[PDB]
Amino acid sequence: MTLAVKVPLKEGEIVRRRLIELGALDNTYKIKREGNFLLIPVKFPVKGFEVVEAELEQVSRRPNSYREIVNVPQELRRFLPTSFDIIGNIAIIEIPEELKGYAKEIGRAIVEVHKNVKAVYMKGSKIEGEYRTRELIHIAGENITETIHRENGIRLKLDVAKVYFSPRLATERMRVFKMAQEGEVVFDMFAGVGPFSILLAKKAELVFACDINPWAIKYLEENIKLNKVNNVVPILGDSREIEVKADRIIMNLPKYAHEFLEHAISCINDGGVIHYYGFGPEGDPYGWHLERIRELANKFGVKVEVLGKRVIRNYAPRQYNIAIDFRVSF
Repeated sequence: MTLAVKVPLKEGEIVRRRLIELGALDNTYKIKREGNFLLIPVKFPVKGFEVVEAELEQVSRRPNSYREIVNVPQELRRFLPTSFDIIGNIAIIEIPEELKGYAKEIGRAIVEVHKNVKAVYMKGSKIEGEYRTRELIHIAGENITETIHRENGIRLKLDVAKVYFSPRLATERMRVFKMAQEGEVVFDMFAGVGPFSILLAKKAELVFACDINPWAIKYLEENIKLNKVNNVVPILGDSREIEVKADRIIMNLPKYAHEFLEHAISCINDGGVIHYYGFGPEGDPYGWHLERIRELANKFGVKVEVLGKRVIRNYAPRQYNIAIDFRVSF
């Protein structure tokens, strides 16, 4: 039972509006009915109404996140990773080694509270011999790795096992699409399945989309088809050995982009702007990258100036992922 107010039926909304004004109305229970009078739930007694205790049907908040798992309560804290990526209808979650034990019930939970997901995997390594390689251990749902993710008005066929992809960057992608001007020549140095490249293809005369992985190439071609784009050319190989010219460059490989800056500088016209993605230490994430980039400005004999320095997302530990947008003019 909870608190309520027995107000006649035709007098309902008046009271309701009145209580909304007082700040008494309680969203936690559904209004109950008696033939002559309703019973409006209140979070406290009020001066001008007939307060009654009543057994009221609580309204069930549909669960946000997965608080529906069952496992050891000690690990409940350790075990509930707070973020997981969901691309298309596939969900990928990083489970600690403390709770691999209950992985299946984790997956069973996710697919239950997210209608849209159909399968759930978990990131884990296989050990080849010397090197250790990654793989997605299936924990719940259908036995499918292929999904068509929806991002920015564009659909991306993807094998979430073969080609790498981060949906969190979606926002970031639009941010540069807005900075881009039409008629531009765009060079996606590291294109993936062209989440950047197609979006950008909506506003560019020509665009080259390159990647080292052939699965991302196959899927990029598939997306060129699926999204009705024709100003995109897929390119398999080391981006550095690709001598073309570009009005915009997109270096979305933060781990190593600092290597490719040299060739980035090499492929730019007077107008050209370069978006360069990198990793930086706490308290000076831009410092080194700006040091290197200014030096390169001297080397190649061009003048660079910076339009913006940002953090697209932080690495899980103390590391931060940066995005510099600098325009080069000779």
